[PDB]
Amino acid sequence: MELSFGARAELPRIHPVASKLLRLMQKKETNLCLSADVSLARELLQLADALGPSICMLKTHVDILNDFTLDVMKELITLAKCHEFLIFEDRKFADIGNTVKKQYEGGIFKIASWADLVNAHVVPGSGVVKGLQEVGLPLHRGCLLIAEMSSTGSLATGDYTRAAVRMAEEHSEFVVGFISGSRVSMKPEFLHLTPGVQLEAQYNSPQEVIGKRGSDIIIVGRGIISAADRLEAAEMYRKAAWEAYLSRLG
Amino acid sequence: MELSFGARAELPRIHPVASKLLRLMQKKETNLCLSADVSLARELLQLADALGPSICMLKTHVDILNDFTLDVMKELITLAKCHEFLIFEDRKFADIGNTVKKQYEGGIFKIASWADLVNAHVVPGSGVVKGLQEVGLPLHRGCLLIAEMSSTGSLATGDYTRAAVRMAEEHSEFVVGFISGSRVSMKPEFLHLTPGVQLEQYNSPQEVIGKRGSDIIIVGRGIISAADRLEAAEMYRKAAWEAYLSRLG
Ligand SMILES: Nc1ccn([C@@H]2O[C@H](COP(=O)(O)O)[C@@H](O)[C@H]2O)c(=O)n1
Ligand SMILES: Nc1ccn([C@@H]2O[C@H](COP(=O)(O)O)[C@@H](O)[C@H]2O)c(=O)n1
Repeated sequence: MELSFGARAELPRIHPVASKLLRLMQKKETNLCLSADVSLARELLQLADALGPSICMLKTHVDILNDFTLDVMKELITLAKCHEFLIFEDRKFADIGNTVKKQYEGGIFKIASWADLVNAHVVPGSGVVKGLQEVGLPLHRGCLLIAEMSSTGSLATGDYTRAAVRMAEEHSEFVVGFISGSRVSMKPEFLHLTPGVQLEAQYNSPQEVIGKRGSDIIIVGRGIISAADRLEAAEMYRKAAWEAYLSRLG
Repeated sequence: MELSFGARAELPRIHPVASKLLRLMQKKETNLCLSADVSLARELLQLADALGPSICMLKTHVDILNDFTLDVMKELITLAKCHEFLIFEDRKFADIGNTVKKQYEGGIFKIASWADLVNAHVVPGSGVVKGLQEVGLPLHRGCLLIAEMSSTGSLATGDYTRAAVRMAEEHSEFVVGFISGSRVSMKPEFLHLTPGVQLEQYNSPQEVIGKRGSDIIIVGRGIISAADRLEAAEMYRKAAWEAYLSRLG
């Protein structure tokens, strides 16, 4: 029952952020999330500008930017709007209660003011999502739950993954999908994003990740960022990921 | 076979940061960590100065400080040195590889430059600690592993906790203890810090330290939301300390 990204964006219970994301994916023929693992704002903004047309999402780590300012994120928003991609702050929230709300809304970074998407760990319980949602729902933001992990020694068991899915379903007004290695929910309203993606050779190809394992979006860092021609690199990954998606439809 | 903090500070295999902490705990008669959950630097520094003598450790969330600058952390270090407490940045690191290293060492906060201790989740595997250690070892820092959650719906099963302990042992050069609700390791070189503490899921200091074997209580609102924060801090210090004395025998 595979539906296109475009049709999934029209589902009755789709979250507005997921619908926005699915629509630009279909329009631009990209299911590539760029992991912009850089330490200087100038390089972040030049990557966002040049690769913006190739990507559906730019994943940031604002807490490694040596020259972070809110004006930097203002300029990033302008690029996200112009090129049509979402901003995903890969903050991996894990606290609960009023702390996690302030970590999302306040402090120096004011993440919720500029990030369309954030992610959260589910190990402490739904308290992480609940705290974030007290901020994010008012702001029409979305959250991704880290449901699986392939790093060596990961402790996310089958039960851990099931709990993450159930948490997503109970908080579907804020949770819009998962970080995982494969499809973990059969509900088409949720997005699946997968890191550990390589064309060349523990990582897997887009065909494996998007085609066989049913994920929606590939997260790619060094395979693009460390290349000389980052644009051609992004395009290689975009074409691979998109053609894996198309072959899944039939 | 229950040892004093002072005796544990001298154990052959003790980490230098743990030894420093255990020594000042014994000296000052405190096993209280203040959770300084405040959003302005003025309140942070006024609490650190006033409660410094009563605490072994000040737990910070630098990323909720609306007026963070490095000069604020310079003032905090000055107070930590003067009153003799460690700074524990409760960052709950969870990323791996070069990203965690930059999150610990770099960015705006430069955590490793001022935090004696940080904590880390173990769910992604040992990559979190390995990455932190590449920064933290050179800087003589220490790390705490979150071995038990203590929150509703926690997913940390028995096997998860055991894995956290095994990971701490394999990384004893950098990992100095655990965040947990009770003693998770019988090795006295490791420290146990327990959150969720109130005199009245909260547990009492006498339950946490006396019966559950933990070393340090982490207390936020029980102190910070009281009118007289200094008297509240002294109440928690004496409860936790007397609980620790009662188990030595
Ligand atoms: N097995 C993996 C591999 C990469 N990643 C993440 O994917 C992003 C991109 O990593 P690369 O530079 O390896 O492509 C990083 O945030 C990295 O931590 C992951 O979470 N799990
Ligand atoms: N049951 C609890 C209670 C508090 N805590 C921790 O204690 C801090 C808040 O403490 P207070 O409830 O004392 O204000 C947070 O860092 C939180 O993570 C916990 O981990 N589990």
